[PDB]
Amino acid sequence: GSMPPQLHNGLDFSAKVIQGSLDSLPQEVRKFVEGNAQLCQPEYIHICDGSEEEYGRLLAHMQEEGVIRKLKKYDNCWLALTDPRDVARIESKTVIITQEQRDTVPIPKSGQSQLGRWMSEEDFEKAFNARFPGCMKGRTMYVIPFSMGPLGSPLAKIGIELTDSPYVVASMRIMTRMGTSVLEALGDGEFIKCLHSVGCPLPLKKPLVNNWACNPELTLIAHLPDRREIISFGSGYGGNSLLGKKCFALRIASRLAKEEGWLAEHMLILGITNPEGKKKYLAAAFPSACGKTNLAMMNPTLPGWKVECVGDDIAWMKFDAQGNLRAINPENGFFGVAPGTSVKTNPNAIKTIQKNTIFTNVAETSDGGVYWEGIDEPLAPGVTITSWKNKEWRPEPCAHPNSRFCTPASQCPIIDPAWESPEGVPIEGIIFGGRRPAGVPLVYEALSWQHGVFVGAAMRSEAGKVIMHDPFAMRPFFGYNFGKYLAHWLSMAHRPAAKLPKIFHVNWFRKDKNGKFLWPGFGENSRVLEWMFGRIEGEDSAKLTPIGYVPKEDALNLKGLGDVNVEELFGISKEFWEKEVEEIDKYLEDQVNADLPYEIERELRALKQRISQM
Ligand SMILES: Nc1nc2c(ncn2[C@@H]2O[C@H](COP(=O)(O)OP(=O)(O)OP(=O)(O)O)[C@@H](O)[C@H]2O)c(=O)[nH]1
Ligand SMILES: O=C(O)c1ncccc1S
Ligand SMILES: [Mn+2]
Ligand SMILES: [Mn+2]
Ligand SMILES: [Mn+2]
Ligand code: NA
Repeated sequence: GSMPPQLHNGLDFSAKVIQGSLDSLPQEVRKFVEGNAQLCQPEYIHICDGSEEEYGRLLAHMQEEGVIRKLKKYDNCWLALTDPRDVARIESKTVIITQEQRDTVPIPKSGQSQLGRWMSEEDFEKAFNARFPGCMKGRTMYVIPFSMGPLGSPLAKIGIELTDSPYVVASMRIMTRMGTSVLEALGDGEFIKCLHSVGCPLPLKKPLVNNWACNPELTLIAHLPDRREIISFGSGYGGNSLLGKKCFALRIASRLAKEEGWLAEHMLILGITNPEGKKKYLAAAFPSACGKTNLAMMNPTLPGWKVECVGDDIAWMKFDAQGNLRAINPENGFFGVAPGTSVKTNPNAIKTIQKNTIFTNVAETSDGGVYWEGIDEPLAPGVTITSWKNKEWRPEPCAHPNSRFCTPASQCPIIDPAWESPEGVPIEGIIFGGRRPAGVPLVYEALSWQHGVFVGAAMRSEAGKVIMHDPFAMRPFFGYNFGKYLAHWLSMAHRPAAKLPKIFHVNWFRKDKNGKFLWPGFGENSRVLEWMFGRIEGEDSAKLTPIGYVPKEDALNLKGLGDVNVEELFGISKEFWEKEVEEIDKYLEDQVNADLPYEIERELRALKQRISQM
């Protein structure tokens, strides 16, 4: 862009650019960079090119400073340990700004909305002014041009993220497609403006904990969809600071999707091939901590079946002119929960993460390896453990429960051959599910599209234990009014040509009276996928129940599993389901209230009626 006029010398930041050129940026990109440089007052501006050289030297620099540590047991892997105050998404500090609250969340009948957190324009302006002015003093502002989705995909969207965090730059290189080719692709087109600061201008006003810059007290993750802006302050945790990951991927994108006729969802996408050489793509929405990444990367136990991964967390889906629901993974890597990852639960992740991977908040072994609860593999005698709190550790956990790996998707040994195809992959089934220790069978199939949207809406999951509502696995992620999101989903049925995928609901987590899992899960979930596959093909493998279709007796391949109690696992109790429908009723009435579509109320009535006839 052109240099700003000025009567002095404070508006043109060209002299502070240490990589790239403001003159070579598209005009609106310059305005965005320079405007926020004027506000935040960085010492330098670094326009990222996405090169390996850039990445390597950035990592070595963070290593110099003791912000990250190299994990010498592996190939170009690194470890970051955070301030324990900055370890996860903070829902109560995550907001969406719109002129009217109702555009962001439905106005609940009696209670406080659980479906979003609206902040008024006025309150945000005040919050912004109390945080950003001068916030990058002494620091580099990195400019990260990135694509969500394969570059030039009709489904891809571009952002520009400004950050003062080299951790964010590195992790964004993994999780998005970033650098100079994106700027060239963008040209004078539209982009999402993403502004991030850790909120710790130099000289530091407060002590740095574990060399991890953050400002917990002023942490605020804001989304301004009508301005195409994401503005995040105070947190370096990836869900808050890698603005592609959730802010763009789900919150802003779900609104774009609403406006433009597509869907942005908290879904893995996998391809599954059967022993007759037929392949189908499925998407699945489970809440956080409910096993999407395991499913997405599944190593199936059934001989002759293959699973390949398109993505593990976000799906952007659009019906094409032929009526196929075409999906892309708009991400470039996996940002996956480390604890519980083992050769038993996710052998393909174990494979993936030993090269070119950044770990955050896991334990470190004395030989430069990684450790966490549930890794389920022993250390040689001699090898010792430093916890994620940077203390010597022996059996508090050694790793934070939301510690994660950040790894390139291209390295997954079962990455799908079409995982970067710009036209996307055709989704033939959508799976919902969560943690239900009681009452909910292993798998059922919705009766219709409308029933299936109700099934998404009615999702609940265990957090004494609390069973929480998490509709579509989107509860913390809706970019706009959920009622209107339901209507948008329902509207897909009225597209002539649309080939509506079959909708299923699974429960890997049903327990017997002793608290033991009824179902072995993991690779054994391939048997559930086989049933779904056949159902999509039209097989006569279902029996009707009040909640939807379930597998016929003998329909599920249980060879290996005579130990498994199909009776308790597929049991449907009138008493449980009477209570279930009442809770769903109460929830939807309060939380969706005047914006609850007729079709969803109708499905509630119908389920009530079917249960009444038991
Ligand atoms: N019993 C059982 N537990 C499973 C299964 N699949 C995954 N899990 C559990 O799910 C948890 C791991 O899931 P996460 O990686 O936290 O889930 P996610 O959906 O990818 O979460 P986000 O990345 O936060 O969106 C661990 O507690 C696993 O043991 C299964 O088939 N059976
Ligand atoms: O909480 C989430 O679902 C999540 N998922 C993937 C990666 C990061 C986060 S914050
Ligand atoms: Mn997630
Ligand atoms: Mn995951
Ligand atoms: Mn309808
Ligand atoms: Na640290």
